Amino acid sequence: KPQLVMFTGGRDSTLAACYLMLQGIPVHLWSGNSGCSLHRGILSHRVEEMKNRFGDLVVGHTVADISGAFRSIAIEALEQDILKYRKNLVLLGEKLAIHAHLVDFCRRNDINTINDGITHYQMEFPEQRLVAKTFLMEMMAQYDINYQSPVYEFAQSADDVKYRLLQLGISTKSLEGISIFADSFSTPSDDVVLAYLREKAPLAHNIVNFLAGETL
Amino acid sequence: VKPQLVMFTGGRDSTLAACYLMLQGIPVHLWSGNSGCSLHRGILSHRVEEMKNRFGDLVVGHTVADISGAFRSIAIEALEQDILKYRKNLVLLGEKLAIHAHLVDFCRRNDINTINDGITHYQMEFPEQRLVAKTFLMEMMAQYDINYQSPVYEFAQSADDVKYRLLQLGISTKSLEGISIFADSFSTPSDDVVLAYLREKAPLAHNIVNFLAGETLNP
Amino acid sequence: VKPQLVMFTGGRDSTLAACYLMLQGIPVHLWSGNSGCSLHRGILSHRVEEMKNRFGDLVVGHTVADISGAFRSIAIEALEQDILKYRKNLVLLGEKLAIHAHLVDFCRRNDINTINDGITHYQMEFPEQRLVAKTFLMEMMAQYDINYQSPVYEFAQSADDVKYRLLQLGISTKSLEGISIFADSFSTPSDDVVLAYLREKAPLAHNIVNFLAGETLNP
Amino acid sequence: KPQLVMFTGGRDSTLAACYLMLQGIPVHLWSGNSGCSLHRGILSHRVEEMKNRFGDLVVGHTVADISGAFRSIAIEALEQDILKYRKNLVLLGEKLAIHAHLVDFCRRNDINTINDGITHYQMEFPEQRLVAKTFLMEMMAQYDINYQSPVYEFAQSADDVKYRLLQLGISTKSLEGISIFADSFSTPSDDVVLAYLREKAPLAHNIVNFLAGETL
Amino acid sequence: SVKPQLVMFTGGRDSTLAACYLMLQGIPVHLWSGNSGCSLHRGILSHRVEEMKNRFGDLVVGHTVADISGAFRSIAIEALEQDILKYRKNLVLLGEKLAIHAHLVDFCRRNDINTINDGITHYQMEFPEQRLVAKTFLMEMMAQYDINYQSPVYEFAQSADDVKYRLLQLGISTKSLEGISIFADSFSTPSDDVVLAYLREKAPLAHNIVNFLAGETLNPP
Amino acid sequence: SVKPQLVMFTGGRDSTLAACYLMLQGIPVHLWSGNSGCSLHRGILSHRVEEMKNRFGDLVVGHTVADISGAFRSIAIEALEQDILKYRKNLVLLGEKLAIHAHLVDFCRRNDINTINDGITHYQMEFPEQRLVAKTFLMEMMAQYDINYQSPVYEFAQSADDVKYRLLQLGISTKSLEGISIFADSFSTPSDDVVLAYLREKAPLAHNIVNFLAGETLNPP
Amino acid sequence: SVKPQLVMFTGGRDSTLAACYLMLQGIPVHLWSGNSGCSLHRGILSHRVEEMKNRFGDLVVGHTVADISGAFRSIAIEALEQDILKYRKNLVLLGEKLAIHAHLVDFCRRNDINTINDGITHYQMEFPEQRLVAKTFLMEMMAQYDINYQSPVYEFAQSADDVKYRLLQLGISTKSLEGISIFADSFSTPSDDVVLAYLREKAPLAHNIVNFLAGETLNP
Ligand SMILES: Nc1ncnc2c1ncn2[C@@H]1O[C@H](COP(=O)(O)OP(=O)(O)OP(=O)(O)O)[C@@H](O)[C@H]1O
Ligand SMILES: Nc1ncnc2c1ncn2[C@@H]1O[C@H](COP(=O)(O)OP(=O)(O)OP(=O)(O)O)[C@@H](O)[C@H]1O
Ligand SMILES: Nc1ncnc2c1ncn2[C@@H]1O[C@H](COP(=O)(O)OP(=O)(O)OP(=O)(O)O)[C@@H](O)[C@H]1O
Ligand SMILES: Nc1ncnc2c1ncn2[C@@H]1O[C@H](COP(=O)(O)OP(=O)(O)OP(=O)(O)O)[C@@H](O)[C@H]1O
Ligand SMILES: Nc1ncnc2c1ncn2[C@@H]1O[C@H](COP(=O)(O)OP(=O)(O)OP(=O)(O)O)[C@@H](O)[C@H]1O
Ligand SMILES: Nc1ncnc2c1ncn2[C@@H]1O[C@H](COP(=O)(O)OP(=O)(O)OP(=O)(O)O)[C@@H](O)[C@H]1O
Ligand SMILES: Nc1ncnc2c1ncn2[C@@H]1O[C@H](COP(=O)(O)OP(=O)(O)OP(=O)(O)O)[C@@H](O)[C@H]1O
Repeated sequence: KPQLVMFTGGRDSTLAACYLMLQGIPVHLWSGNSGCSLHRGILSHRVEEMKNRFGDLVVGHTVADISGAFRSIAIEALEQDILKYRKNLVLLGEKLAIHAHLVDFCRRNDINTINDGITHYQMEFPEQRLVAKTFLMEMMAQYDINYQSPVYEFAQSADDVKYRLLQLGISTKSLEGISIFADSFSTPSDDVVLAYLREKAPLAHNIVNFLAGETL
Repeated sequence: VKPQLVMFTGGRDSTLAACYLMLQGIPVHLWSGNSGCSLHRGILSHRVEEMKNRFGDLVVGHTVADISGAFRSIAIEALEQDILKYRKNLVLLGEKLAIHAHLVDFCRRNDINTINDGITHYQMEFPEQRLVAKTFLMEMMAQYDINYQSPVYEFAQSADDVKYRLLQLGISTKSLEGISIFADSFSTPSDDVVLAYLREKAPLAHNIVNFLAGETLNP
Repeated sequence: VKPQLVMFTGGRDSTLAACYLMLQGIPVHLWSGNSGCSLHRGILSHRVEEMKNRFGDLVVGHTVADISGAFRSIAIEALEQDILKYRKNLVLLGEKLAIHAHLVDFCRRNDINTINDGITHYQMEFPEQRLVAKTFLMEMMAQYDINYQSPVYEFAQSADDVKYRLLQLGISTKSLEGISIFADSFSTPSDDVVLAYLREKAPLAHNIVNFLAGETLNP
Repeated sequence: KPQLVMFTGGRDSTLAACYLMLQGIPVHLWSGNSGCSLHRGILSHRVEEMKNRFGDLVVGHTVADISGAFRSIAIEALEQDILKYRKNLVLLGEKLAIHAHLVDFCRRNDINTINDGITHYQMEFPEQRLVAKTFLMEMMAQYDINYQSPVYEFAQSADDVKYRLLQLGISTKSLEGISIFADSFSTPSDDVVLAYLREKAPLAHNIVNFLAGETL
Repeated sequence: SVKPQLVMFTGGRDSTLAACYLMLQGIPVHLWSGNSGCSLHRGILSHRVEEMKNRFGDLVVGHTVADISGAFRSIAIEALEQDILKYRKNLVLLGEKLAIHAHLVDFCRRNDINTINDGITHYQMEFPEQRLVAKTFLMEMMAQYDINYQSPVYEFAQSADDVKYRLLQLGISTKSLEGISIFADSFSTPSDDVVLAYLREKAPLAHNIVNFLAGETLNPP
Repeated sequence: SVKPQLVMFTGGRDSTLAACYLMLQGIPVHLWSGNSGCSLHRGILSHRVEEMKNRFGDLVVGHTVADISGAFRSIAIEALEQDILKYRKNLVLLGEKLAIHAHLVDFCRRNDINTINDGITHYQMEFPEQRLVAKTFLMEMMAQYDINYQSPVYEFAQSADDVKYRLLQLGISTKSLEGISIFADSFSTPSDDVVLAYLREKAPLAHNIVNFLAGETLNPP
Repeated sequence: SVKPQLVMFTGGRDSTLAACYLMLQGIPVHLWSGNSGCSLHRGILSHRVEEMKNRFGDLVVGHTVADISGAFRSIAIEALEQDILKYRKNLVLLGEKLAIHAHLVDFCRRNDINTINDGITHYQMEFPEQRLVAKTFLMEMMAQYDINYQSPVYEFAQSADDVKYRLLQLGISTKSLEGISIFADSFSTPSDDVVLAYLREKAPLAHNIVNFLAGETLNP
């Protein structure tokens, strides 16, 4: 019954968690700390709001250190990555790293649905494009994991997410940390997003294998 | 005996409705909707204590529900348009619709199928207390198999009637409620206008019911 | 160095205004007006703690003032009439007038004669942030020998400008404020209409100043 | 500097206290318990509201047992009083009793101004009429005491008092006990109000003398 | 072990002796005290209650202090002008007894009690509440709800000294340790005819209150 | 008793020895640690600090841990795409040092300190931050604000073993007990010319931040 | 579930990763640390241990710190002048490993453990104890007592950066959080032949100590 939600504290992943819980689906909130987030403290205010409105349906909050996988995939070869694609795709790497950790986490805790707060209105960002959602859906499916985005189609604008949150008696603010990498990049082409993901998939599967104790 | 809900503000009329039900041995879940624009509501919980004191276990509980979101959606978000159109400030009618939306969800999630309020004959000047609105919101709740009753409507010919019955229960005669900032911010609308507004906003309210039940995200 | 007041919501613009003053060694009394219709304001005090952490004694204090009464008097009591007349929902302009009334009384009672806000060029779409209203309320406060300054008005060409300066102070970039339920409940009024409204309500506001000073009870 | 306010917790005496404190005049709040008030507990909520908004300007709250003077003046000879005036004027008696106690209290605590919340809009009630205010002003003046009603002229309706209270961030409700004698009477003529006061003045001056240790 | 009965208990010598005499017989008592809203200096009651738990233990099954100010006002105070102009007498303290009896009907029904006892005394028949015309009226009233209203010290107490010395033999104080009504000494002696006409004029309001307290109606008499 | 100086202190062996050598001379030190927002596993720092209070007592006058994430981002991260495309090298950790120096100008001015010291070492000149072209540039920068920037172990530390064994003679651990930048091992060796062009391109932004922190302007560079 | 194995654990990156990789496979580990009496600044070990209990839970079945100063002195120090004059090389740190292995035989027998693991790495070597000739000698020694001696990260560690970054992926610190020996950096590279003659000269002492620890003899 319980499913995982990739939960940052921001409005989009909050609404995704909340909508699932409204349906009677318990959620394990999963927060990945990639090592470069500033002022993350406000997250726990958001978590309290949700335990207050949904009770037992919030089954868990995990904060996971994913700095090592993030660094391996996105930072270690930054000079090469940027010279090649002429774009700073660290935050796309970060999502790959998340997904790698979630494979291990799901296997080790008997979870086979994962959910995030990707939104149609934020397609400007690499990690939130159909080409990357499709790539990662396929990736997770290879390990029998269902990857859903329960607010993707509904969220045509930020105002859409804001007002439903408000109807749940939850705050409209994004109560998350910010990446230091925020606003450190221009928009990449779809083709480049997908070539990057495919360039880093080997590293990511490798890390999955490592975390499972299978290899290297 | 199966608990019923009382829409409870702390004022004398909803207090007496709760109390009369409990005198009959019917347990009550007191339900208070906070629409986000109430001033000085602290005194509510004094009233609740008086009632646990007088009736014990028959007060199964008190829920204070944040309905600011639905209230804003229905009554405030389009306030300019709403007022320019109907030439009357119907926010407090909207707020009742918002309450009703939340009560559908609340009743379904806590297995409650009778709701009661403190509507009174002596206060029919206000839209939420007029037959046309009461009948509308009564049909609305019937559509979800919820019975909406007004146990002190007929009896309360004046405020003094409610006051002195409360006094016979050893409870205070004062209205111990917060006040809407929107109180007395409006002139009297026609019945026809009350009903056109309710009908204009019903879609939004049913939609919110569906959202709260987790059946949709869309409008 | 003589303390000044900052009209402080918790949002990035008023935060940066406070912070810039304190960087200069000017102590600030943070002043927050609660008009009674704000949702989810708890996060304000997180922002205040960040600021005491970063600047210490230069934060002489934080006042959270209930201005629901003046707000209702000026903006809500006659909402039907106000909207039908000007064909625009100017409650949030009223709320600023209410703030200004209270600040006159507060400044006089705490020996403060400079007030500062976080008005920003990038947000002039909203009435309270337009030259015509700022100039009006600036004259208003001058009539009581109070200097009303906007220390980040010129600098803030975009939100990103304010965000990154805050970040350089080790403070969060988020707007950690409650939201008015009246936010985004209105279309854009003409300057002429903004000014006619302010002028229509000035009597009420000066009257309230006089009441708060204990000089009259009458209107 | 400090003056006394006859304070019940209701809107009228609250506003009177508050208006005086806005002027920088400290107030000693004085509450007379005449022995027949129901559900008086809510008074202390009102007192807290005022200490919160005005601080040191609230110099005192005295709750005084005036049941004995009340009984002596208003109740002891109720059968005669009612047969004579064909009106139940207990609550007028009660005010006389208050004033008697206040003479003693003022003398013993160096206070020479007293204030109440009498209002123009409530002239239907005996104790709140010019004929009784004038009678009691004269009575208090005989002991060098100034009796003022700072909200009398301003309060043309209840809405007038309500909205100024609200501008002070105080509640609009009357947070007082009710006399059991509430609504137990019809309206008396001015002539009857004044004849009653004059019939009971001897008893009241006598009680003043008793409280001062001068007599009987 | 016998079925508990209720005693209308003020703390005074008369209701104290009535309670005590019942407990001497092995009848447990639920002490019931009506606060009608106008009582001064009632704190001394609990000293008397302690004396009684000390002397009789578990036979004292309960002390209930009931706020009956609302029914009192309704019956006795609300229409005081009219009541006094009509009967030329101040019968509030008679009203107060009617109010008590109304509450006792509800209380008895809700706590499975069918005998009530008071400390009415022959020597105090000058007071309206303790006259046979009133006692008889209230016995009838309570009987209509299958309640037995007894006055176990009425016949015995020819003078105050009679009650005092029996109390003293139980190691209990002879004093009346009760609050005083503010209405004490506020009334002259009424005729029997007037006592009964008043009770009859107020019976509708009393039955009505009984019905309200039982949750049977909200409409007024 | 001598005027306290500041040491840029990470917990590693080099900045530890620089602090220690100053304190051996009777110079008190204010340890200053910049948290640039991207450091992993920094908890072990405070073990090193305790070793140093243990060994030198009151000469350790302070430890300040400063959040410099904002200036770091502004200088090094905000324009990372452009920066890397231009210099064909990842110079974030050089930016980070500029950011530190900007904050130290403000900190020195606000705490009456006019000597700053670091643990730059000859053996680590492969890193941009520890090259003479950068050291010289920053000495000039700090001198413009009457601040003396010294590197008291630069000349001595020909190898890591040199620093290790001196530490050991003070009864202090030889290990680097610092957090690691996530940017560790994320960069190849840049030319001196490129190091200096970067510092010169970012100097405007650094002086601008100094001015902001001093409360002199809010306008951007 | 799976049968616990022992890891020779110093707190350094290589033995930490060896422990961790075993636990990733679901194999519980008993961490075993030998204190030979001449280690400086070893306090930081217990920080590393806490990181691992945090990351793997019950899979960390114990940490044993054994005082092996007695056996160390017996084998490596007592006859230091003779040993050095003879082999013209300071092989104390080789002796130290022999002493470790002696204690591990006794420990394994007394706690029902039959696999021991270390953090030897292909990239490092250079050091006598990590040389094939000594590794093979000690594998033979422990085989004589039915003990399996494995090196689970020998191949898999490609460089030091490779061990660092795997540790980082587990949310563990990259640092070597171990003490240093005072005998560090105090030796001239010895020949293979000399390493093996020393081991063979000291094996009698080591087997003797095993027997003593088992309570089988007092004599030499
Ligand atoms: N650090 C993280 N840990 C867990 N899940 C994350 C993390 N970062 C992003 N996600 C998931 O991926 C989605 C992509 O969000 P992104 O980082 O683009 O910011 P966003 O769209 O503003 O999301 P949100 O409002 O939920 O923070 C999030 O909605 C969340 O479900
Ligand atoms: N915010 C609310 N929460 C819960 N119930 C409410 C609320 N507002 C109104 N109601 C219900 O609707 C009834 C009618 O309310 P209305 O404001 O029209 O009259 P009222 O005299 O103020 O009621 P009351 O005496 O109960 O305060 C109330 O008695 C109550 O049962
Ligand atoms: N309720 C209030 N209390 C105190 N000051 C206020 C309040 N509302 C507005 N102000 C002042 O007026 C300024 C302009 O407010 P406005 O709502 O127009 O913009 P804003 O972007 O929301 O401001 P902020 O970023 O400070 O929240 C604020 O920055 C603040 O200085
Ligand atoms: N028990 C009392 N103790 C002290 N002052 C009293 C008392 N009762 C009345 N007063 C004073 O006399 C005035 C007459 O008030 P009254 O009893 O007629 O009720 P009211 O007009 O509703 O007043 P309020 O709202 O202040 O209770 C009060 O405003 C107060 O100043
Ligand atoms: N408030 C009350 N609560 C309970 N019982 C009461 C109350 N008032 C009167 N009674 C009962 O009715 C009787 C009436 O007594 P009454 O008031 O005439 O004075 P009393 O005879 O002096 O009282 P007491 O019994 O205390 O000596 C009491 O003896 C008691 O049994
Ligand atoms: N975050 C920081 N806070 C304070 N000082 C710092 C910081 N980063 C570097 N420094 C200073 O600048 C020098 C640069 O050192 P670098 O980053 O090249 O690594 P390192 O030489 O291994 O560091 P360490 O001195 O810790 O051994 C440090 O020795 C220290 O004096
Ligand atoms: N005293 C000891 N106690 C326990 N195990 C030890 C001890 N000395 C060595 N080992 C084990 O045998 C290996 C021998 O390698 P050595 O300690 O000489 O260098 P290293 O590989 O750098 O050490 P580390 O694994 O601690 O980083 C260690 O890695 C560890 O697995």
